Amino acid sequence: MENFQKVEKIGEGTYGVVYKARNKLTGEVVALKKIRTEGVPSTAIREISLLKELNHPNIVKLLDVIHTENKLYLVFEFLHQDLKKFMDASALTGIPLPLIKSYLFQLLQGLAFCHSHRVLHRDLKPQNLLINTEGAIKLADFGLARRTYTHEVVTLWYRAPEILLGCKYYSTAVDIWSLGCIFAEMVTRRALFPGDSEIDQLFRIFRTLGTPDEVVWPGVTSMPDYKPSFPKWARQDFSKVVPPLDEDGRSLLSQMLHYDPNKRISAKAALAHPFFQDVTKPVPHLRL
Ligand SMILES: Cc1ccccc1C(=O)c1sc(Nc2ccc(S(N)(=O)=O)cc2)nc1N
Repeated sequence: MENFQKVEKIGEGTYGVVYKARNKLTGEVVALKKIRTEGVPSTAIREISLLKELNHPNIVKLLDVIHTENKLYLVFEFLHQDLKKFMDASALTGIPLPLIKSYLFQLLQGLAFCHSHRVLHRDLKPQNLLINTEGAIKLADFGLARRTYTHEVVTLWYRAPEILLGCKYYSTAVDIWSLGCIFAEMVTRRALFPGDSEIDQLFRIFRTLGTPDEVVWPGVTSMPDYKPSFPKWARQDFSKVVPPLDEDGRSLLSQMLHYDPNKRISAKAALAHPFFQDVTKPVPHLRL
């Protein structure tokens, strides 16, 4: 961008590269996502427009969308750290439960909002959850229905089982699943389902929650990628999953990880779960 002074590369997003940049005129500091191109979509244009109007305290603000010279630029409000870095920085001591609870609660408010506006994120993971010094956490890098590019590896750790099983239409339930996996990770300081391939991801989920069947997930054996040959693992005692999370937290997590997308708790209902009876908004200790 001629109007932007790149300060540094933040990373390789999911479609292109992300830079911390300064509006050479206004002096505003922003995150700039640069994408690709041989025609560009139109169905996406509508998706981008809605995302731009989708303003909420727990959703990173999309400031501008600039399509020029076969490149697409998305300008977002800048936040100083992502949750992946914060979790790594807190791995020795662990993120205090009140902060874990505050973050989960804020992310559920963000999801309740996008979901009520029929917007799905589709790819929640620690790297796309951004935090600030004021204790806020926000959803970033929403994925469209429509890895950066070459030499990359997509993280499958937070993928819902119905996606892995070939479901063609995602429901808002896929975001609840990803967030449940993130909640578990903040608590235990270890990824819940660290698969290195789609089948390894699926089988790690099965080994922990039990291989799904028609009793717990009606219709699962008729799904596109389901095979009768899948191994049959018994569900593991849940208390072994996220120690030492309290029963309120474990109850909420179990509801966020129900196999059946229709049984999985909604963001709205999760906000009313007993786990949040004592929620507060603590200040995180951020080293920037
Ligand atoms: C466009 C995009 C793609 C993927 C993920 C997020 C975004 C995004 O909107 C970002 S990224 C960021 N800053 C930041 C600062 C520091 C760190 S870090 N590793 O923790 O040093 C990470 C992110 N701010 C915004 N708005």
